[PDB]
Amino acid sequence: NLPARICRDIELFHFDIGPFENMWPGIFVYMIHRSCGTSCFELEKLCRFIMSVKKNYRRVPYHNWKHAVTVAHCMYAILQNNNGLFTDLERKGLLIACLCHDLDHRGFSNSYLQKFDHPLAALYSTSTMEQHHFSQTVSILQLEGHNIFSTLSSSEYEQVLEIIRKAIIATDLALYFGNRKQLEEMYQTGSLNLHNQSHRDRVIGLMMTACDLCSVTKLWPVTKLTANDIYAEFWAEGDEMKKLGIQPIPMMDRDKRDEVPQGQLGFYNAVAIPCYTTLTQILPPTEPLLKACRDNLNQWEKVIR
Ligand SMILES: c1ccc2nc(COc3ccc(-c4n[nH]cc4Cc4ccncc4)cc3)ccc2c1
Ligand SMILES: [Mg+2]
Ligand SMILES: [Zn+2]
Repeated sequence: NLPARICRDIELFHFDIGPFENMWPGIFVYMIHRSCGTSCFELEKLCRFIMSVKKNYRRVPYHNWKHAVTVAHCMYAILQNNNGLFTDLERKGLLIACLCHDLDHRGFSNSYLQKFDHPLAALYSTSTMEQHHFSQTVSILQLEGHNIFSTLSSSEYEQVLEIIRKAIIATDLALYFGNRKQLEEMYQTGSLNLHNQSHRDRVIGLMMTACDLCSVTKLWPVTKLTANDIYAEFWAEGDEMKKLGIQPIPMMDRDKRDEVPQGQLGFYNAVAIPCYTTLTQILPPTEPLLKACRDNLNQWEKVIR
């Protein structure tokens, strides 16, 4: 059972899930239990599913099992603080989508897989890794005793898999820019309609971005340490690009590491702040993410001064 400190701190948007890997499953079960019900999934089936998901994440610096549960936690905190908006089925789906959203990631971007001519990029031309993450999700569900959705009707089953599919695809950051532009225009014209399925999908997609980027909404020590793991992957990819004979973008070039703070400024300005600003306009109870994001922007500006 969860320690008292976790029971309290887990409700904070800026909760960090800690270094004890064996606690992460119970943290996820607790979150799912509170967001749906303890008669939401069969406990034994769910545990088996969780452990098989864990096993198909890799030991990479950032796109690992810890990131998966951290992203699920952000989604938990958004849903907990926006009660009455999402159906039981959406909440179930979104927490599972978050847990599964980087399955079998290698620590390389879609663009690297494309330049490499990796077989996955011939199979899935766009949002390559994200299509694979969803394929892995389904393959795990199809294992004997791993169908956590077995009590649902076939219709509800197809529905939840489509919720998961759209939510995982949406974590392809290339899609965020267009989605967020559409959502901002909808907000300002007063045309956003949460009862319209296409708008609803967009909002869920932004939520997925916000959860995926959530390292920038933690307290500064967490944010700064998490950035080390992110760059360990980016620089490894940059090395690989150099080995293909291709000059990497500065973000992936370890030789431009002194430009990290400027690079962070750029990301906060073009990606993170607009993401949480738009999210807060649609779901005002998510304001603490935006606030923590602004505080971290200020820290990066302080690093530069
Ligand atoms: C030279 C040197 C350093 C540079 N640094 C940047 C900053 O890039 C960032 C900043 C934050 C994040 C981030 N933090 N938490 C989640 C994410 C998003 C992310 C993570 C993993 N894979 C894909 C997306 C990603 C990239 C930009 C340009 C640069 C140029
Ligand atoms: Mg991903
Ligand atoms: Zn992710």
